[PDB]
Amino acid sequence: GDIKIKIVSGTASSFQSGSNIEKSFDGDYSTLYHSSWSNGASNYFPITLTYNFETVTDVDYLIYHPRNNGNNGRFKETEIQYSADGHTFTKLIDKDFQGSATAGKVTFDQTIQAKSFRFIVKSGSGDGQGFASCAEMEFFAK
Ligand SMILES: OC[C@H]1O[C@@H](O)[C@H](O)[C@@H](O)[C@H]1O
Ligand SMILES: [Ca+2]
Repeated sequence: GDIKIKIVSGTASSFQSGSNIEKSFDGDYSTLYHSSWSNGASNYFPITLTYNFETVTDVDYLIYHPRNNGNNGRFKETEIQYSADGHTFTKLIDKDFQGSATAGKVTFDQTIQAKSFRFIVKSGSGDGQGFASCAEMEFFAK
């Protein structure tokens, strides 16, 4: 009986053309958001991803779906934040997705009323210093 919240827009501080953030909320687990392939800068990380709902919405957990094919951009250390208004963000948790190739769920112990969620990706798997990529990001209310 859980409701999947509709993501209507988003932003990414780094993306490769054709793999911008909306590719992580198109309902397709094969299509990826992916950070820029030019990953040589010293200040390439962190990479900040923001997901926006239409209105402030109750949220009880989220699921990050990494790419299942290829090792570029599976999230490692992240800071997860939320915003009640879409502008001001509050830290929720530091979550290590561990470069896992499988979905990672984060469950809150209090419902969050959020207009937006934000991921500050401090590290991610892959070639060189790594990347950030996401097949789908999903938010749910019980
Ligand atoms: O250079 C980065 C790119 O590397 C490719 O091998 C891969 O197919 C892309 O998804 C992207 O990760
Ligand atoms: Ca997708």
